[PDB]
Amino acid sequence: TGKASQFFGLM
Repeated sequence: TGKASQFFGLM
């Protein structure tokens, strides 16, 4: 789930 790290920055 490393690729889903940038998603956290969107929030």
